[PDB]
Amino acid sequence: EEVTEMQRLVKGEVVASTFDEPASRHVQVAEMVIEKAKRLVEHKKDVIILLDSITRLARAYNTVVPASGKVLTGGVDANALHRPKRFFGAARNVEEGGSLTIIATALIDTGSKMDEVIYEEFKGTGNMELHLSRKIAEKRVFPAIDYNRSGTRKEELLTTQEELQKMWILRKIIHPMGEIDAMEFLINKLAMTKTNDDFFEMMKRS
Amino acid sequence: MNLTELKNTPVSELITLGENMGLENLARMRKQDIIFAILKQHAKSGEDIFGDGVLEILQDGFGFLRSADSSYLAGPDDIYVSPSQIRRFNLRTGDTISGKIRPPKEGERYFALLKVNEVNFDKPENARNKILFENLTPLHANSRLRMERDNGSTEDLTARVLDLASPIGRGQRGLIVAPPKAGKTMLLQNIAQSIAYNHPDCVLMVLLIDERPEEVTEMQRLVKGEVVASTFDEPASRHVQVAEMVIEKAKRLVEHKKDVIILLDSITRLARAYNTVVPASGKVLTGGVDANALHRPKRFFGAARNVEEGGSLTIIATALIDTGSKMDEVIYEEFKGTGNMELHLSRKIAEKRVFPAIDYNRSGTRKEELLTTQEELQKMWILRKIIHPMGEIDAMEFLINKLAMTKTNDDFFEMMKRS
Amino acid sequence: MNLTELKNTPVSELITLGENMGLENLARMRKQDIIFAILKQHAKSGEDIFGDGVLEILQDGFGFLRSADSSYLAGPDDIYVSPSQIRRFNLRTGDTISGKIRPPKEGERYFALLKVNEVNFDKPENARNKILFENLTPLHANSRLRMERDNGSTEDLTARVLDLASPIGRGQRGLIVAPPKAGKTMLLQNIAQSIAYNHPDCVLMVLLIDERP
Ligand SMILES: Nc1ncnc2c1ncn2[C@@H]1O[C@H](COP(=O)(O)OP(=O)(O)O)[C@@H](O)[C@H]1O
Ligand SMILES: Nc1ncnc2c1ncn2[C@@H]1O[C@H](COP(=O)(O)OP(=O)(O)O)[C@@H](O)[C@H]1O
Ligand SMILES: [Mg+2]
Ligand SMILES: [Mg+2]
Repeated sequence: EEVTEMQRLVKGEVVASTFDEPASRHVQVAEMVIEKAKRLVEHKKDVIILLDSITRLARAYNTVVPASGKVLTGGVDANALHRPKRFFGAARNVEEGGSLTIIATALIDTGSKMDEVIYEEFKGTGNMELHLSRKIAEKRVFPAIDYNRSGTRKEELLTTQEELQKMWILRKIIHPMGEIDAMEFLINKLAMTKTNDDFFEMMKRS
Repeated sequence: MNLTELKNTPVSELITLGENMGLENLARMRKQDIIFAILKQHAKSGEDIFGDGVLEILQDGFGFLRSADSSYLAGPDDIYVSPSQIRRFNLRTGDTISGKIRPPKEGERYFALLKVNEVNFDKPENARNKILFENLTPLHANSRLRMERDNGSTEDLTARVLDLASPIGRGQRGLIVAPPKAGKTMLLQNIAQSIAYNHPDCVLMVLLIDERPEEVTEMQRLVKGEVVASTFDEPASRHVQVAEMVIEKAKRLVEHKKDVIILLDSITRLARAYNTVVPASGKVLTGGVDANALHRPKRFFGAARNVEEGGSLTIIATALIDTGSKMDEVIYEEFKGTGNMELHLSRKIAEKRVFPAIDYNRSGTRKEELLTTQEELQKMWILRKIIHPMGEIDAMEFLINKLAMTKTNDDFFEMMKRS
Repeated sequence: MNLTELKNTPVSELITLGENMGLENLARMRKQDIIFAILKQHAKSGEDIFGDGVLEILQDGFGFLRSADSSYLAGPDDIYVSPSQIRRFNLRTGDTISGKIRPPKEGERYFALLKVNEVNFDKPENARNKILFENLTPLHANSRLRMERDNGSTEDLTARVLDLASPIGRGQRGLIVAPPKAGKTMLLQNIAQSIAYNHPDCVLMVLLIDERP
């Protein structure tokens, strides 16, 4: 059911693998997408991949890849995680032309030992971090985003000089307060502002 | 239909009103819950519901419309206003907002304001252009508030003595100093009656801090104006909240060229609440009162002034002395020369069963030339010339017999010149 | 254009001035905030903005230009001066600085001083060579400050009595001893009027501590 709504909503081609399909199918789909994405990049074209989820993808690679004699914590082989890292690490900005953007979701606090060890290997491998808080979600306040923990690296290039420094003062007043009420503070402030630009000038007012 | 009259109606009428609307089990609930239940049942009928209250902006951003009937106490019937209304309608704390309200939808427990059609008893558009109270230039009192009542019986001469002791005008910042059980509670009652009778136009507000529940009821039944109070059982955080609400409301009325009189009781008790709520800053003075703790009451007390542009704010407070507490006397030291009017009551006069127990020699007012006329002012000077030599205990007794035989203070003046 | 006259203008004129410039919701704000809002809107127009104030060097190193209108109270409209200006222009606390100011760039909430063209009502170069007050040799008062006013009415003889009681001269360090409610408040008023009238050249400063509004 999740696949059908994604196809009907996303304005682009969507591929998926149901749970009933074997593990060898999940790796095949992942390999096909990344290879197709790389070819488009070679033609000076921008391709964006919304991977979901990196934790589940590593499970498929662990099952299909035979054991090499070395077993880490949780039963994940070291060589097993090599393939997802290469797939995930393919995202880059090409100087010659084009780009490849990969966004993946990592599952934590799922109650499985195998899931948390995978997240450890993918901790500092991404230049952008977006952490969602469970306790914020249960408060029925959305989006449940941990503003203090979430962030991006080397954001000077993305934003302008004025816009970048406007975010710094915003983080200066969100850091002291708790993360549970930090999102609630932004929700009401963004509700009364039509655009983010109007939100910036409102913060400077007080 | 309107929330204003529902609170004024007694509980017995509310029970009868609720029963015919289909409600049950209302007698055992609080009055605030009855109002909420009645409004909820009437809300689903379809008829529009109005409301009124005093805005209280919280630190989060959203405010509430407290009611003076409940002494500005938070309750289920309080009207909730989103920050959007504060944006479109520039409003501050203490503003009076009256307008239509909507029933609370599921997921909220407070009524919401639909539209605003009356701000501070004025059109909302005009209220946005009112000058802030701080920007107003203070001035000395000019017009005197007469304290002598023609209908007043000769049994109580307190009103007449106040005129001879220390006249009061609009914007005055007088302070009352009196030991416990010196008759200060009913001293303000005589002032409240005189202000209500002689000057019905002036807005009279009575503020009571840590007062007994029985004292509150008699003040409301006697004072011809809205009276707010906080009982001793209520926490310290409630006492400061009531004081902040009154002063903010008073300032807004001043901005509309309106005269408001506040009878604070008592400044000593008010400073106790501020000392408790304000965290210690590392510096402790004598008696355990922090220096920053007393900053807030001084700003509240010092707000009394006469506005050159228009309107006035008169604050009269009672200071407790000789109460046996070290913390009480140090507070009075900070408020010694901060008032332009001094009214000292003597304990030894009170125990002699002679009232009003006013120390004429110590009591007085500063810059009384503007309040009184040229003839009246100099008539008081000769009176003080013959009261100063005699003792303060017999000074009041001298005035009591002299004022008893004179119908009005004017007749008393000519009698003194006779001898 | 210049911050000096904006503070002198009443609040009513400031509201009218702000409205025609496109500002809204100014009546409910403080006078200091109105000045900052008016300057900010005028700053982005492009016209140069001047300023004046009294330097207050903090312990950190940077100072501010307080205004006598606000009784030297810290406010959003105070002009911020970096320690570099104190280096190039040797300045101390209490110096009067008047010059062009720049709009505050984002990340700062205070106006900054562009250039200095008047220090202590004098050229900045000449102010650097002034001898320090401590190095000056004190002396007894020589020239007497007359207290009797010809225009003064006979109703108030306070000015005349002061001449007979104790004459005052330039550099005098007199002290007044008086119990409360002895008429000391208006006693200084007679002195202030006499000094302003008889000696308009002398700079008169009145300092009040813990006084009623
Ligand atoms: N003007 C007055 N005339 C007659 N009695 C007075 C007067 N003022 C005070 N009293 C006496 O004072 C008593 C009440 O004092 P109270 O106001 O409670 O003092 P406090 O407020 O300091 O406790 C009453 O019993 C009353 O007899
Ligand atoms: N030169 C004077 N002529 C007439 N009245 C005076 C004079 N000096 C003082 N007073 C009287 O003193 C009173 C004000 O005293 P004030 O200056 O407030 O004393 P303090 O400053 O010690 O409180 C006024 O009511 C005024 O009548
Ligand atoms: Mg009492
Ligand atoms: Mg004085």
